[PDB]
Amino acid sequence: HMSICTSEEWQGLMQFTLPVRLCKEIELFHFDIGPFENMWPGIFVYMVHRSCGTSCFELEKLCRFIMSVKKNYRRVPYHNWKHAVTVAHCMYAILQNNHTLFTDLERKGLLIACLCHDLDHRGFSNSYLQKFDHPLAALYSTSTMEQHHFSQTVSILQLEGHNIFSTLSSSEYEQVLEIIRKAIIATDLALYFGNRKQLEEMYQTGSLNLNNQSHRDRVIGLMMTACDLCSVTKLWPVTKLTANDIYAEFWAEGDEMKKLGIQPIPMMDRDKKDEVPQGQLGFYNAVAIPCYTTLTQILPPTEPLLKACRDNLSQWEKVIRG
Ligand SMILES: O=C1c2cccc3cccc(c23)C(=O)N1CCc1n[nH]c(=S)n1-c1ccccc1
Ligand SMILES: [Mg+2]
Ligand SMILES: [Zn+2]
Repeated sequence: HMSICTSEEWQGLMQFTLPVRLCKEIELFHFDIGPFENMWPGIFVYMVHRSCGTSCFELEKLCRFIMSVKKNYRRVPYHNWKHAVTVAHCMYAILQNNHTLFTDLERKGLLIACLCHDLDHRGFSNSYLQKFDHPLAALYSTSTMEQHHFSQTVSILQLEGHNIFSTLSSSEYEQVLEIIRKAIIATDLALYFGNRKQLEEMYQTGSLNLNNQSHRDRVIGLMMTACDLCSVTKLWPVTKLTANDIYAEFWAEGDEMKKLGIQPIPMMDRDKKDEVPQGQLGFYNAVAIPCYTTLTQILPPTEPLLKACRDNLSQWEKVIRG
């Protein structure tokens, strides 16, 4: 039950070359992929080749994976193909600015994870699936969709000529799958709040340590959160357009709850558009600012994400003042 990409799709990606005026600007954290839709698969190829190397994966296998991943994202307002690449980009930028801090296997795994991290998203949250006993909620009682997103990733790997990790040893093959499983489960915001508070307490008391494996998972978790909300780190007008995509997805989920007769949460209620500014202002103070605050403390090169998130909070404060 997986959509296989066509032969022309992946062939055309192999022959794609990134224009030189973009080479410079893909390295910048604030980079917006939005205006280059046709170039997204090739932008993921480029980022892989720059981070891990031109001989990292077999180009033929890699272009099948990417284009099959694209075909298994749905046409929903926010959690879609665009989002996957935007998240992969933010990781690339982070990884590029802290390169030798991570392994080849970790660099390999996290970009692959970011591209697959919302595979086959239906536009619905964990709470919606659990409340109306959806089959996927019966299968995965906690972090529902995220487990499915890992399970979808593993299925693409298992397709014919798609397994980019084939050439790793069976030991490294199961290492990088645990990196991918862990990184994709971390994208559930329900986990972020636990993760961040720990890292701050670890940081402030001086006990945070990167050769400590338990801590690598927590730092990778925060990076995966940092990337998943990177729409709040782009230039003001871009961040405002991505916000509309998000609410459109929340409001469709609202409509489904109103059909069954249940008042949704304000964030998912299209009649409470007035409060949205107070909703963003809250999200930045309670989630986003604290996220990049702790990320920049661990990885000082990731500061531009904190700066852009603050600059957008200012804009959200000006919105409320009229
Ligand atoms: O839920 C998300 C959200 C989830 C996942 C990725 C996101 C990326 C960017 C912005 C948002 C999100 C975002 O803005 N909101 C919440 C915004 C919001 N609108 N109304 C209320 S209330 N809130 C809110 C949610 C959490 C904390 C504070 C406010
Ligand atoms: Mg998700
Ligand atoms: Zn996501």
